[PDB]
Amino acid sequence: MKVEEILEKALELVIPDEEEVRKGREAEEELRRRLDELGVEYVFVGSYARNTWLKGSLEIDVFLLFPEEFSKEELRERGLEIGKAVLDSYEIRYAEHPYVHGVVKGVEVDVVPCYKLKEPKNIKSAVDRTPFHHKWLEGRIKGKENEVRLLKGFLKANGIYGAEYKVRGFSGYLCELLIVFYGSFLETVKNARRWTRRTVIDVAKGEVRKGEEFFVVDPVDEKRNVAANLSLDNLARFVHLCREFMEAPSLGFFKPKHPLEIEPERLRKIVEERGTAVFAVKFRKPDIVDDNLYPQLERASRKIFEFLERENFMPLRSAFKASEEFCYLLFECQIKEISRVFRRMGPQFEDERNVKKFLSRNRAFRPFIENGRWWAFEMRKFTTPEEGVRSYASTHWHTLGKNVGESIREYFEIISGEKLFKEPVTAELCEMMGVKDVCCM
Amino acid sequence: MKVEEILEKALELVIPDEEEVRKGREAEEELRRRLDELGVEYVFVGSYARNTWLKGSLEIDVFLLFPEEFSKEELRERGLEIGKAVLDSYEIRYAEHPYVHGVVKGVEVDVVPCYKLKEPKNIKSAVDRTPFHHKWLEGRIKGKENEVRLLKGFLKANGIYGAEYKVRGFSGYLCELLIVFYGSFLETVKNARRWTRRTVIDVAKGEVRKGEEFFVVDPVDEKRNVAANLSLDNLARFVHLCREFMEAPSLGFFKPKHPLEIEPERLRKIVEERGTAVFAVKFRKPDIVDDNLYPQLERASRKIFEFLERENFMPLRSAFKASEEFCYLLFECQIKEISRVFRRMGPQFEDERNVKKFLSRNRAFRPFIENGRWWAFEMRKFTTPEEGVRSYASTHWHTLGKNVGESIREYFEIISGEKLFKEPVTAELCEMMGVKD
RNA sequence: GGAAGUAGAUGGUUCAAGUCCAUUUACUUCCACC
RNA sequence: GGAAGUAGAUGGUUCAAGUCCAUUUACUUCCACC
Ligand SMILES: Nc1ccn([C@@H]2O[C@H](COP(=O)(O)OP(=O)(O)OP(=O)(O)O)[C@@H](O)[C@H]2O)c(=O)n1
Ligand SMILES: Nc1ccn([C@@H]2O[C@H](COP(=O)(O)OP(=O)(O)OP(=O)(O)O)[C@@H](O)[C@H]2O)c(=O)n1
Ligand SMILES: [Ca+2]
Repeated sequence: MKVEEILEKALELVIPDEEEVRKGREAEEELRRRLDELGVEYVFVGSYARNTWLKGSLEIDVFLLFPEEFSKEELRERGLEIGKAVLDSYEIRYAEHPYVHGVVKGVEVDVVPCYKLKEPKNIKSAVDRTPFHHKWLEGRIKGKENEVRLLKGFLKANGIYGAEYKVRGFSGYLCELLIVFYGSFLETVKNARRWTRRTVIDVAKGEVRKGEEFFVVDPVDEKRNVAANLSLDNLARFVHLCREFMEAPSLGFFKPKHPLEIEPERLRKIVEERGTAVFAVKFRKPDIVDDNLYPQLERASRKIFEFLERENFMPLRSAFKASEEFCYLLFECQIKEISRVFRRMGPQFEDERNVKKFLSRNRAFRPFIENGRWWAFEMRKFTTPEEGVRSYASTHWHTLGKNVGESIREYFEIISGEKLFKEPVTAELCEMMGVKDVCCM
Repeated sequence: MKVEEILEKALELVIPDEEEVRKGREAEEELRRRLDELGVEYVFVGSYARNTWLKGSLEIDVFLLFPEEFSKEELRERGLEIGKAVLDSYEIRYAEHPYVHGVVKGVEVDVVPCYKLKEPKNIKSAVDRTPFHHKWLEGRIKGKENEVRLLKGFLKANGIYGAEYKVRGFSGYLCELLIVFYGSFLETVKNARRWTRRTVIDVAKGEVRKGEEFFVVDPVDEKRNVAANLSLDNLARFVHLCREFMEAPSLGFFKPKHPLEIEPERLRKIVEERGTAVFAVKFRKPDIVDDNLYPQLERASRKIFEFLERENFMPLRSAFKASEEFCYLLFECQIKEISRVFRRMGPQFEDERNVKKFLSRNRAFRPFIENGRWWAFEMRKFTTPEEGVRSYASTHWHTLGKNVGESIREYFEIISGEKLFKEPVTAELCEMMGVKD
């Protein structure tokens, strides 16, 4: 099991075969023919145009180049026009920057409008750097595509490929820069082993330095962090995987792992072994794009976790899942049930003015003195984390994300017990509690 | 009803009737006759020697003055022999300083050996300051020394009289000094409201300055605090009580409240409504004096209390009770049961060597990363506060006071729920939980 | 949409809030959907 | 007996202990038992 023999096998998992390549060549040809004939300035960009796309992930990126004088309104009207004009069938769905997603001869295509700039300074739209990224990489990546494909494959198999909010990992463009920076997959992995949260990679300068955060300097624009949306945790996982890969190299690192169907009965056993409170907030999925929905689920998850922690339910971890129709916020707490009384701190016996109004209150028990200050016994209006959340989410829905919070206003319920183990959340449940052997292929 | 109308009606319960005084005089004489028969220099000090004892607190303090020639060990043997051959029956039991306690013609007596000195500063034993104390008070407390007996009665009714550990309150002498410093109990009550914990009262200089701590400076030794054993919380209680009295006066402030007997059934009801975990540590009371016991019971109570908090059972309060044959450490926690799993913080991801060690320990569940560490799920040995204290007391008996600890070491049990309300701890549980009716 | 920051405001909880729970106006950034 | 203080010496827990849990030696000051 030699390292180089491992990577040679890995190639068969990440290099697309002849039939896929040809399928994309045939599509490419058709697209060009349609876009000429339309007049229209365009440019193929991204992994297709650089032959760095992953086996089974063929998708062509076309960028339409407009006069910078155009309004943003004019950009979308025209982008959508041409995109629609050029794709066999199509779909329009985006967060901020408009574009058309479609198919040309059975292959995924994205037609994206942008601005024909010269110098990626000042930037009129979010995506204006992409043509420049391509000019830059074009001649610096020839002969190193398979190398980029290994890294991509390695990341994806470990669930940290892509910088969208659903994954918060490594973009494809980031993979290319790393390969340009280190020369090979093997060199990257070897080096990544010693990246820190303060690591700055400046590709254009061929330099590694200490900064305020992890920062991969864009060759085309130095104020840009190519790794802006890679989370601290995903960086950590990557660094750790590299360490593990070099200790014990294996083809396992390039094969995806799938959730495994775990029976409700065994889940009941694990939860009662841990003796925790496990429950979810269930509600209708708001009909919005992933990049709007996921940060909103992140916020909702966080605020309720914070509520649980200030309310002394000792939350362990937290998870979320989105189905076609429902979303789920998963929670685990050390405390299944708290007492009803608690102590509220009072004023120091010194100043009477405050002590007077502190004792003026009607309570059931009778304040006392401890360490030179008054304290009182007060009652909770809930004693289980479920009851707690039910109070929280009914009362604070507006702080849980624009659309997520709105959906919770109109309907939510709290599921625990067997009722929760038959929901499609077992993968997230297992992940959350760190159940061993979960997890396969 | 009004200002000084109440003080009249109280003086009935503080000043002793003539026939209690008459029993005590016929006991005083008999004592002089026995001591002089033996020769022996003797000074009378304390409350009886100043006419400041409560109606029922009849005790006589006698001090034996030994020449300094006799050493610390010679002192006590002769002081004991004298005390034994001067009291009808006698009891010897003390914490550090030797004395005989006994009865003459049916009257409580204390015989305490000490030294005769010129100059108070630079003590030999411990009580040497006391004759000096008295000779500073003989001509200063003269007159309406009933302003003391009201102050005493006040503090006694409210559970904060004596300055011994069981109480941690106001010394008898501390009372007589304040009456000299302010002029009268009422005037003392007026001022005590303004007292902080920074208050320093200098009877000698008439100086109400603000030092680092509550310090009643002794007229006989300025290095020494007369209030040195009154606790912070006990001070708080008085300062408040005075405020409560000043505004709305009542004779109730001089009557001791009946200790309040609540039935087991009502207590269980209170506790179940409270939703807490209430349990006690019961063990055999070690055969020691109060002043060695109570601080140990406190220890003890505190160390287990801290165990409970660092163990996330969120304790509310604690208390303790001493009986004939048993002691009880009383606890109430907000958490009746905790989960088996908990999180353990590991290292930051960069620190590759310590990550290896951390990840190499066998656990039931896969560790995880969160904000750049490395955390692990671990399993607890216990899930209930009672379960928890059973362990801590078993392993940490030695940190729980010399004797209390030794006693816990050989045996204790944990009493909770139904079994507990049958033990003599209900008054303590009521005070603890602030039960009110 | 989400996140950071700067300058105001409002409700609630509390003996007690610039600070805890929320709401809101103006502005400067940044990220994703490529 | 308990508490405060100064100089050390350990053992345990932990990825890691001058920081958490305990133990010990010497010098010191305090408190109650009056
Ligand atoms: N977060 C992102 C997303 C995209 N891009 C730019 O957009 C191009 C196209 O991105 P995308 O289609 O999302 O993926 P690819 O880079 O083409 O690679 P792959 O499809 O294999 O993920 C990239 O090359 C890059 O220049 C970027 O800079 N940062
Ligand atoms: N903590 C104390 C208590 C007592 N004493 C000295 O011991 C004398 C007698 O105190 P004690 O007999 O213990 O109580 P009484 O002063 O007699 O008060 P009472 O009779 O109400 O109990 C006091 O006058 C005082 O000089 C002292 O200095 N330190
Ligand atoms: Ca693409």
